[PDB]
Amino acid sequence: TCPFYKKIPGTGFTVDAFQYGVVEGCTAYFLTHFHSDHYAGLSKHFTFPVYCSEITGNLLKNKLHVQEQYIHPLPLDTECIVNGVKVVLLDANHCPGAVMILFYLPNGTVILHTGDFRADPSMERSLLADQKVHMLYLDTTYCSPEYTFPSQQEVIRFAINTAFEAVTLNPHALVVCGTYSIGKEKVFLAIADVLGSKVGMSQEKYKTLQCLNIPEINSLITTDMCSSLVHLLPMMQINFKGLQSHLKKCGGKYNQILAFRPTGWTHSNKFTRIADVIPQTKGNISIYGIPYSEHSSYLEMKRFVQWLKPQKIIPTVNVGTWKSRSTMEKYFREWKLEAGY
Ligand code: NI
Repeated sequence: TCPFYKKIPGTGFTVDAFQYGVVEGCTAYFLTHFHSDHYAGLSKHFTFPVYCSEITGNLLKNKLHVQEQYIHPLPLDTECIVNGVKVVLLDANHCPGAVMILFYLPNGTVILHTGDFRADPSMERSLLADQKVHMLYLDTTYCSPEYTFPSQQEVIRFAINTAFEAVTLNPHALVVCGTYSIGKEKVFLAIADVLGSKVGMSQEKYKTLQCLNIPEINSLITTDMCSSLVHLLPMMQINFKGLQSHLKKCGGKYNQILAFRPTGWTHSNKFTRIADVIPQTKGNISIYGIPYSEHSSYLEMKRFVQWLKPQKIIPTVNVGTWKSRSTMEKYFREWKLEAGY
């Protein structure tokens, strides 16, 4: 049964609620983004209207085979009427196709559902500038002050400079990057651009990327592994055993691997600056963990909420323990007392 924080009151709508069977009273199912914990339950046998971005709808049709007659893509930044209710989709600064949803309820209440997001000051100049929000359904993934990490731009600078130095020192080094979902494509795209290479990958991953409306993508990626010196592999293979095994398959073209694991936050962020990050090494294999986040830091989250000044917050992440719920409620009250709303 569908939990309360996935239902939008005063509407027939749910958000990211496909794993509960037929939800009583639901006339339209919204999907914020194509990540498995959020789409859990969708397939070619789904027969209710799904509302989403264009990129999410391309993934639903090609990867999950949802029939076309049930996919309702909406443009961004544009007032739309759905089942008698005004809605707007906004860019979430998460993975490709990820949105936040503004709902203008028939009684005058305004709700913002962030989906998953990485808050940014640019959101202060979206269509949010113009009006009051009563209720905020908030991605609270990193809602505690210990969660610090650098800007995506600083992380990419470190990656590009590391890869270029290594391959210039040894033209026979291969670069490998891990992945297990959409998101974080700038990591492997930026490294391949500095090296003058396309990115090589499986047919299954190439198919996924072809759904994402990335400009000039045909110029940037390939299934011909032999033509490429930046390879994508499943995240599970980014370990000394899996990398050794991969290097064997490359027919003596290469004699070294440099590999990247984009994670979110890790407790080494408590101590080490991005500039000082070092790899784990075994023989001719080095592995870097890089803190590339597609979720708000604590400070970015706090800035957004103190600007928006919502009357009520409903967290959508870390909701399963009393300790997590009490910690988040304490920070929401701090924020409200500090800013005066
Ligand atoms: Ni996500």
